[PDB]
Amino acid sequence: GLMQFTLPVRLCKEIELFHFDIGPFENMWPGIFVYMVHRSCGTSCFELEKLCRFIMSVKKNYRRVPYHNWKHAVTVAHCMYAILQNNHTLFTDLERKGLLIACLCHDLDHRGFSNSYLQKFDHPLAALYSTSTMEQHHFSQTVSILQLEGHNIFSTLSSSEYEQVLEIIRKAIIATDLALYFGNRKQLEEMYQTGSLNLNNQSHRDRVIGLMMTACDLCSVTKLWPVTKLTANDIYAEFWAEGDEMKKLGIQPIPMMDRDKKDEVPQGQLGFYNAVAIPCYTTLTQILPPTEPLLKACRDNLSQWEKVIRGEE
Ligand SMILES: O=C1NCCc2c1[nH]c1c(Cl)ccc(Cl)c21
Ligand SMILES: [Mg+2]
Ligand SMILES: [Zn+2]
Repeated sequence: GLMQFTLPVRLCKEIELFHFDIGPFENMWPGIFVYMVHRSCGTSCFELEKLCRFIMSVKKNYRRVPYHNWKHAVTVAHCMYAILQNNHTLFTDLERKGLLIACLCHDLDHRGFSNSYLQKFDHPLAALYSTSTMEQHHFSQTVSILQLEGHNIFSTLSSSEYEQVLEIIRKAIIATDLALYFGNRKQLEEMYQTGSLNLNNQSHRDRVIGLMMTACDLCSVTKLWPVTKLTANDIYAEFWAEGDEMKKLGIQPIPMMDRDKKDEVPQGQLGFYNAVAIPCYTTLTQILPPTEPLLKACRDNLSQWEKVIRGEE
């Protein structure tokens, strides 16, 4: 009850900032996560014994892949924490509870491969879930871990609050399917500009929480350049492995994913920043003005990728 988590002074200050890096000490990540829940939600939101049992089961079900790993899970949860803290009054108790947990669980049991590689491989998961293949699996894994004895962190909620929170988590996890992001952002763009966007409209909330999930999921492009550059390495290690496996299926991969065409990465990064990241953080800042530091940092990093192409580094 009276057991606060505290952080060292540097972490205590820096964790409030969008561009915080959770650092290389794995064993500190669970406490960083609990710290964020206790300040986003309250020291009352979860039975600490259950939360901790939940966190360690979630951690175990992330695999040892270069990018889609436990560190990504906590990095994306930290970004959602920063958005929630900078937008205190815009979200319900249930939404704050649900979204931090959604972020932690959003890539559960990721194998390092796209929905697209699953479909071409003819993976069992692609027969069970025709679209948002991995994202329907990640939600499935979340529910499975919630149903382990001692793991139902939501136990104290009413029957209908419970159904509300699991529906907040399903929509939020599904929304991390980047194929759904494009339409979701275009719809949010029109709604903001025609002035129809209404946060009391549940279907409008859903859209806005989806964009937040995309913004947190991509938050690697909003870090200080040295963090962004080294995380890009990790994402490309997965992309190249997947490119290799495409070749093994007798399919030339897009040059982005082909490890023989590493020279083309920077232009690929430019495209991704221009087509995905900048529009994502632009639309998010229009709707949630205090999220502007994410846009600014993303623009700084776009500028850094332009220097990479030019050969200035
Ligand atoms: O720079 C990146 N950081 C993490 C996220 C990310 C980055 N580059 C990407 C490309 Cl080219 C495609 C799809 C994603 Cl999710 C990408
Ligand atoms: Mg994912
Ligand atoms: Zn992710």
